[PDB]
Amino acid sequence: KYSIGLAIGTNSVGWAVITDEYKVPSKKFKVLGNTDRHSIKKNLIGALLFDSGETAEATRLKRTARRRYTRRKNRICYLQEIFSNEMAKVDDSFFHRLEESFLVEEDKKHERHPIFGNIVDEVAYHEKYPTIYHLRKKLVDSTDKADLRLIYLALAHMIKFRGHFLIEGDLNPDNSDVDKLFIQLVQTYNQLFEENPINASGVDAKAILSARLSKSRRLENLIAQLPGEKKNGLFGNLIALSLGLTPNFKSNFDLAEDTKLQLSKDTYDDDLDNLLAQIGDQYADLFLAAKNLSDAILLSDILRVNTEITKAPLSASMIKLYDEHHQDLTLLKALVRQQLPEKYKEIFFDQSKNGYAGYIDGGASQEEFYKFIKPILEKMDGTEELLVKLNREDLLRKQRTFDNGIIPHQIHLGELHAILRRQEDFYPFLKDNREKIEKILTFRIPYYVGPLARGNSRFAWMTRKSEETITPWNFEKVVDKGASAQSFIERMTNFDKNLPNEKVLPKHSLLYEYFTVYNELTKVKYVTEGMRKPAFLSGDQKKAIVDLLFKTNRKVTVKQLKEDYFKKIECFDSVEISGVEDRFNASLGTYHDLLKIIKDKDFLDNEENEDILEDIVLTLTLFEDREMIEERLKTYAHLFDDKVMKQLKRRRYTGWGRLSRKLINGIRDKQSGKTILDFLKSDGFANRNFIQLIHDDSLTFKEDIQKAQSLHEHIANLAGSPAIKKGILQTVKVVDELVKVMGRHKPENIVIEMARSRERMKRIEEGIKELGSQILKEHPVENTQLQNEKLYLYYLQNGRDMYVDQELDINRLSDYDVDAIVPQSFLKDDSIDNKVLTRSDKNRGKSDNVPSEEVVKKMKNYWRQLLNAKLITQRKFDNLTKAERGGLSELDKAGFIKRQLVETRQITKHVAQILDSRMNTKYDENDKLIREVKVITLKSKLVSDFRKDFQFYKVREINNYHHAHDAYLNAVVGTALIKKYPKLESEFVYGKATAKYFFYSNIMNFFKTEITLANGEIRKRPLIETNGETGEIVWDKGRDFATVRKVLSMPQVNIVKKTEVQTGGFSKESILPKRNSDKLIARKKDWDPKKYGGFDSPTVAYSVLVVAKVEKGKSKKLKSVKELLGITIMERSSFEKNPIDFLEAKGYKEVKKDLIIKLPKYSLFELENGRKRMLASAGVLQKGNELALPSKYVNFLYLASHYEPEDNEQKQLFVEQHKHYLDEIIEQISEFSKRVILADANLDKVLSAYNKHRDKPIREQAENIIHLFTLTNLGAPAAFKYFDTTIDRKRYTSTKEVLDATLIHQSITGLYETRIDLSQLG
RNA sequence: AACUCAAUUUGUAAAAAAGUUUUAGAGCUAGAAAUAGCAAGUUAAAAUAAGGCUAGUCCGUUAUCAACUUGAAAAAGUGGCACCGAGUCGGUGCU
DNA sequence: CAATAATCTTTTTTACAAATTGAGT
DNA sequence: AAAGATTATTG
Repeated sequence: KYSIGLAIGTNSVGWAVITDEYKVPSKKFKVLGNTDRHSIKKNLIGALLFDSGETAEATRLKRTARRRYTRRKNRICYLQEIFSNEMAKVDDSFFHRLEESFLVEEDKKHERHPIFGNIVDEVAYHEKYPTIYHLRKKLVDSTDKADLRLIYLALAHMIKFRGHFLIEGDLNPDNSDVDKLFIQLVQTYNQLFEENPINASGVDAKAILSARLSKSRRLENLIAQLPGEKKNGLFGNLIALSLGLTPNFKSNFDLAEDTKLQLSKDTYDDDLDNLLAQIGDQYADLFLAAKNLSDAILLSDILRVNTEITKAPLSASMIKLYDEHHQDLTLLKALVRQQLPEKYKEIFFDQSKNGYAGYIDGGASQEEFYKFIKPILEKMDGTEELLVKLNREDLLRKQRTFDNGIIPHQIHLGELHAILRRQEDFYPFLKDNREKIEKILTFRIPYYVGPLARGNSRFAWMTRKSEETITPWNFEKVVDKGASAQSFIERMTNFDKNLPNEKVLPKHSLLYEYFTVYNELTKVKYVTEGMRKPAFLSGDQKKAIVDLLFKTNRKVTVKQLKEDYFKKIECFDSVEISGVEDRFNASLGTYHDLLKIIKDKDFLDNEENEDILEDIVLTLTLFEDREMIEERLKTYAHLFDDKVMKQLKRRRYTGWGRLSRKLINGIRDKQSGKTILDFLKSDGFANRNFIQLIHDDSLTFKEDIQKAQSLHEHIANLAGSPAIKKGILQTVKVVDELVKVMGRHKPENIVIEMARSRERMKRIEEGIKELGSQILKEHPVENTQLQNEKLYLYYLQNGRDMYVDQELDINRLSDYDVDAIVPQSFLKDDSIDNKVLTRSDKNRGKSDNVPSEEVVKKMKNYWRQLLNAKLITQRKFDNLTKAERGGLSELDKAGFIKRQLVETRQITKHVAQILDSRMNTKYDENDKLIREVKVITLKSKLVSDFRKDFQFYKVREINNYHHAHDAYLNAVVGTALIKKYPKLESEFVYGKATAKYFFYSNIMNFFKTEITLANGEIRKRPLIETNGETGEIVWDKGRDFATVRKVLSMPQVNIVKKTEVQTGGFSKESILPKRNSDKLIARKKDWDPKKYGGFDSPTVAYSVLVVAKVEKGKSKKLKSVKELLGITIMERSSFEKNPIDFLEAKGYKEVKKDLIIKLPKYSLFELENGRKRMLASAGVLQKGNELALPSKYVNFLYLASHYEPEDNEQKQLFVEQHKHYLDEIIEQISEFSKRVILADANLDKVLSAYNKHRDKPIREQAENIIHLFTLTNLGAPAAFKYFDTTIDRKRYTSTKEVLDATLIHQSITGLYETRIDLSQLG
């Protein structure tokens, strides 16, 4: 009889077998292979280590981007096919030259100048048009005919890099003068309000509305110049619209619901129509003048510089940039010549430095260029004008930059359209394809249709209603964007868990809301004078109340139910009502929504149209796109008014319920033949409801529901990080093997335990603008300094105290406290959602509770402001303010300390279910579950407190045994807990308030000998703990603390690192320039890396043992070899397909095919003196040994480093009394290193660095001695520091030695082993 | 088990802007030559996992993997127990 | 051969679905 | 976002 302990983690799984005396058994295990060893002894304890499981994210981003690349390529193909025939008459090789532009002249089949084909013309082109934008501008303004070649380039440039689709609608090319168009908004507005004009005299519109400021502040700055206007008044909200904000016009015109408008959304034109249909079209001209301002404000926000008008402002601006670059460089060159000759070569030549040379030809970012040039600019005169251009980031600008991410596609569309309109008179095929070409640029596959696949994509869902090849032009006529738009969502939505083949209804299904109202009503009871008993509402009464009350009001009150049904219908002068207090919770909200819209109660109440209304709601919840909703609702265009349809297309429902239609109003009761909703409408006098009906043995629902319905598959479908899903799956396989080790005798118990800058800035950055604090202007910042908690708080708090209405000085953060909102004595939560930065932690109030009612009544206003800006969370806000809602009650405080010991977590309970269902599988007579194995769950607090309480301290850095020790202690503490308190199986096994406080507080006291409670008392419970009901002995504090002490010291713990084939990217992604080296990899088959460059450093999927011959010398005489060869990820399938041919294509002859050994990463070899090594690749090794340090040096290292009860004399006694343990440890390390590590040069450094610091304090030495275990740790060599002496790593940069050693094939527990001696091969 | 709100984690789709790499933007004067002085520099094309077959405006980096036997695969099957002891596991006895 | 040092693809937006946890009901 | 394998250059 035995029990298994398990410690489940991201990178590890620890396990242990124990018996009823808490002892770890041992066994001798068969050993297989070709050695003489046929048996070996091992302890049934151990751990399993493995690299983290990765999420699918990076994999997805890479695939998403591949599609993007493929589609940009086709955009050009489309455009090249159009020019094809007509381009052939001008240049039968032009497109061929563009393709071949990458190849070197040695490999070019056509002339080497791509555009024209000679050199005199080509050199002349770049002089007239130094940039592609010079050509774009010219092809916009000029009226002369143009070379067909030059038309293509500009057009393809706009199509290749087409800009974003974040703004909807057209842009007007004329709307460009912000000053002019602003006066026209004012003039338009004053035409409407002649009584209260706006005087825009002397208001610099272009200055304020086109400044490089936030659009919020630009609004504020504008309004500031208009005495009279409110920021949220009509003109303010119109300027808000113009500036790209999203204002709300409800107060403006006194209207019902919020009517927000944003010019950039797909809905503005519909949402403006709905507002004009509410205030009158006398405002039509007013909202147009704002739209025209939005266009001109957008431009100024796009261009770094302003240009005298052109139909090509984007290009014209970059010409102004290149032009500005040329004159400022011409200036700076001659400027450095005449003031700093000792630098000109470092600045304009040395690509290794961050001057202008590294700026252009080197790899210097614009920021690095400015960070280098800025001091040099200050040192010289005639400069001040250029440092302005520097700090505005307009100094020597390139045109293709990171900033261009904001150019919307419309801008590129305008130029493309203009060019087409100039040259279509000369070139007829341009005229006929003007819309075709325009569609290549604007067309965008909708996110809801997805990959345009044809049945060979696990990612695609789209349906085709034709079958021809989809193009940007036939898209709407070949793709059923609508059916696929519905698939898009139905793939991901859930099914009814009661009927797992049925889709769940929308959250706003009328059937659902009916179902809810009745399920609430059927349990309402009434009595009054003359009734023996309370009474349910009969069928006739409920139906009456739903028609009478719920189908006229959205919320039905208890007042109405008494007065409008009971009094007016039932004559009941008075009545008492139970089953609903205050008001009903359910509502027919969707019914009232549609009634307020289509305005036909007969059409709503007639059950004939039930399916129509439900399809309307489905459409409104199944879709988000404007166009998609309209196309699906026009099915009801012959049924509803046009004004009705228009307001229908705007309503939107979000949400999906958990029940299906067939469930609520579909399945019957055979017997009675009525549905669940039928039952809810009338159920005799019983008046059952939903929960009682699905569980009612009297009624056939229960039978039919459980009449519905792999392992790794079952684990992949859990919710949780893929890292934990990896550990979980190995956890199960470990159990599955331990049972085989124990003779297929299932255990008694299984104890499981599961381990628990850029983002910070924008949180701050967003928060400060909602409050408009100048606080950053006052106190500048940096993204990397924000991982100092105190500093990060100072900004989240806006530099003000959380508990007193004073502010905080930034310079005295070390004196300010960081206080737990809920005290750590209840729940540990050292995160920002539970901490504040205050001048004194005493100003919260009593330390034993949440912030004082006083403090809330003083600070709630500020806290609310802090939440409005999203600088605290709602979680944080509720905790800050709980005082005014009762504070932490004495029973609440009991829940927090209970939660410290009972695993709440769902994922962990899913783990318990899988094991419990894998073990317990036999059933009994009455069809109940026979529980042979009890699965216990615990939180890490139990064992980690157990360690500290009983001198079993864990030091992680020493080795990996601690994962295995944690699993052992978990089996111990877990089975013992169920031993002493079997009544606690409810909270720990799968299947007056101060009582619960002191109980879970003194949960583990029965381990201790003498208990000291803080109320002044000694209470020594006896030497043997034993159950009250049960007679079974539980815990002999004499034997069993030594039984534990002995296990934790066993020097043999099965440490296994999971062997894994490496997958993922072929190599480092960096594209390196041409060198002469066999290590470069071609980017394309015909692209010689010696000529074109390529990739580098490929990831080895697995190494393989090659025992063959290779031609040696010029005589081609074969020389036997036993090498290890690395099979690249990219190389893998070619090798796997025909290994022998693969190996011969590398120069291997007479390959012994039978001896080819696949050696994945971390494959284990043991050599002399028990020295073990692991494969890191075909020519790198890892350390394979664990250092079995004796426990007494561990606890000493733990205590001598943790120099921070009165029982600490009993702990600090031990360090100074045992200061000799240092020199013992250093050689415990040394004796080990000289045996297995073999890092002679670095071992000296350790000895010479320990000896030098022996004078230092006992604590400084203990800590730094813990660093040294890095030299001895299993795995890959790493650097480490002693004091401040850095010791670089000794790496094992050859694999030759392992080929004559012993390969150790390891079971998941390590207990089963196959040992192969590799010197027996060859 | 319900509801509301909010955060978190996971999974999918559609987009944009960079970065890199080869080529094209005739470098000129001197000097036999290396070397020197000058002039320029901002742009473009193309590739962006090699590639694959199923040929799509699709797919190609997640999950899963000791050994041996059997399987297309998923996966199944394969290894005696007690005591004493403990530097990575030894030793002793039993069928 | 061993020591030593250098390198490592990045940023941004829209749309949706699911658990899951934590605080209010 | 480091880890740690690959690459190259130097003792």
